[PDB]
Amino acid sequence: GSGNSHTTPWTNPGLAENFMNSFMQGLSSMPGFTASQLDDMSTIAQSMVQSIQSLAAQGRTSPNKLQALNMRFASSMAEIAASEEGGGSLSTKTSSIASAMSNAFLQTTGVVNQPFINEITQLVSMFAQAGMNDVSA
Repeated sequence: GSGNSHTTPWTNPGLAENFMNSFMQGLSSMPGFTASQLDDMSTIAQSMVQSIQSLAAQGRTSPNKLQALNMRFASSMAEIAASEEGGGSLSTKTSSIASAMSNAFLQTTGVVNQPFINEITQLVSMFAQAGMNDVSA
């Protein structure tokens, strides 16, 4: 009586677009960041969507593509979070992202994807540290 929903949020362009939409709506009220962080992140979030819009239109939304989206999505947010704005602490930042991610997926499809959030959060937190100092050249 519901959707299985156990898959990548990037599998459907409709889903991805709405995901980022709901994401920012919850993220904007999250502690740790600031409007400056949100602004940049929102724009980059669009680039994420644009890639999926293209994949679904070119008919190339294959698993191995989405695998790459996993890493880049996490690191894109990390680069921003690592800039230390607003609340500073990356701990608060990363925890906020995951809350918005799970909540946004909750509104888009109705189910929460657990594994995908676990991966992203650790990658964010990992890539962020390497973005605070210029070792990610």
